[PDB]
Amino acid sequence: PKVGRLIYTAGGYFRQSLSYLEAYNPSDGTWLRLADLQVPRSGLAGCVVGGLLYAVGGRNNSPDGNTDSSALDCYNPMTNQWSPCAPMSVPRNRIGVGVIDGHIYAVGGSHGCIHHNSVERYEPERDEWHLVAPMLTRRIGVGVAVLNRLLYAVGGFDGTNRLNSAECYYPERNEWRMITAMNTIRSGAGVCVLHNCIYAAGGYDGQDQLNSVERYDVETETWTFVAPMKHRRSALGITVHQGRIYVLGGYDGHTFLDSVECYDPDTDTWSEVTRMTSGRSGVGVAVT
Repeated sequence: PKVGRLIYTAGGYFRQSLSYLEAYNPSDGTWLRLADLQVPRSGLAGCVVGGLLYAVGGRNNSPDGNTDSSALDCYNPMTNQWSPCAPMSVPRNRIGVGVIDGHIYAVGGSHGCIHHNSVERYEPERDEWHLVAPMLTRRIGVGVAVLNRLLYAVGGFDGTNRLNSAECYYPERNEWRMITAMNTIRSGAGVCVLHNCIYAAGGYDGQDQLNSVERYDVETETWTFVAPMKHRRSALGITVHQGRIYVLGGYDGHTFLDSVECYDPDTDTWSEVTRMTSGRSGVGVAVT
């Protein structure tokens, strides 16, 4: 059943880090502006747990300085209010996040020149972070998705090398394992899950911004290309709404995009469905 869920986009970057929170309704094509983040943020990740939107990590980059963020803030759509939560152990710009069993996992990212392999877990009921097992690889500009209580960390930059590698976290055992590498090197890709596949859309391969899209089928253990996006983009937002993938904004090597594209796996096609109210990259996105 279609019940009126919306795509939320928080923060982002255009000329400086942004404070915007806006919601898109794919049913009628409208955008609604909501309460601003208290502190501007770009390079953050968004997620939803128990009806609440969380904005995790990122950075505030502007003429008033460049500072990485360890912040966790939570937005309640029912009250249109933001609330601070406990901060992470370390700042994490260009972080990846995923949710397992009602907990938020914060993965990788950077603090100054430090490229984290560390991972930590937030428990909303206790408003507490706890360190878990680190990744095998340091990854900033990493993408994360969860399928059947396993968490995948995909691509990124380790401080020296830009990565086509990916790895999987097994939460009950608290361990990481490398999986099949992607066909393409990608930092700053959009990573999500749809059906039995983990998608990696766009990103930066060290030369160009990418419009290619590939997916890892967790059963057959292959990465296969699907149809490419209309626009090359890195530092895009990505999410899934009613069985389709949406990509929001990003940087194409020239412009900070307002384009939103939508992927239908049944026809293997992308279409432009709307424009954001202003172009931006480095947003956190989620659906509730």
